[PDB]
Amino acid sequence: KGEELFTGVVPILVELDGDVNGHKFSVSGEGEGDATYGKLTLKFICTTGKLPVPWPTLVTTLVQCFSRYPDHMKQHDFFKSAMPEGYVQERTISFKDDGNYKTRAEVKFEGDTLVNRIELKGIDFKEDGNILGHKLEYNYNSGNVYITADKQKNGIKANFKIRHNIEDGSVQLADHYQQNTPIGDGPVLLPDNHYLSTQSALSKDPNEKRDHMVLLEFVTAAGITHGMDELY
Ligand SMILES: [Mg+2]
Repeated sequence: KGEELFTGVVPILVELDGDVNGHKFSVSGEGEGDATYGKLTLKFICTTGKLPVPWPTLVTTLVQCFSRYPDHMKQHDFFKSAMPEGYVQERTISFKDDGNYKTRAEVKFEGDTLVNRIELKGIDFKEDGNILGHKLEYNYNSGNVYITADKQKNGIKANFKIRHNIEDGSVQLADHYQQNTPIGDGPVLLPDNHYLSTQSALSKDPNEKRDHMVLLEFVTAAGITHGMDELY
């Protein structure tokens, strides 16, 4: 099954093409994931020049198959179950009092590398709002991603809120609506309601002159009832 592909360190490639309000840009990322520890280490580079939106607003778009699912809830890991053929991941990201991103990605193996290929379209952003005015801090909050089954499309949906810190002490909300559907025809795991608990750390490469983001993340699945407390 697909979970077998994730028992070790897996190389990752991420490629994004974006248009936000007519600002065209591309990001390329490289690194690896080790789902055993729910761990991602990636460096992203804007290959077209300066990124026209803040790096933190792209973190959710830029591989949920690297979540650590505890053994007792392994039967709820849709993401690995769709591999290697992969899945389509679509989102609408609604920035409160501002514009929205619509994203379409395909996440799949290309040989033994896990690839996330994404098209991002941003519209109706305010020229000097928090996004296009670059008023968001270079940091990121921990949070939960709530997953539910979508049996009609043999997939999942997710609903969650990202809170981006604004440089003035306030918060820019980014409401996320997500739908994933397998690319292949084999059976997948359709989960009970549960969530992914995330933590993310953003940094810079001291030797890198291009516009870039270094990202370290841990993601753990939770929210499924077990009775293992009785064992002890
Ligand atoms: Mg603050």
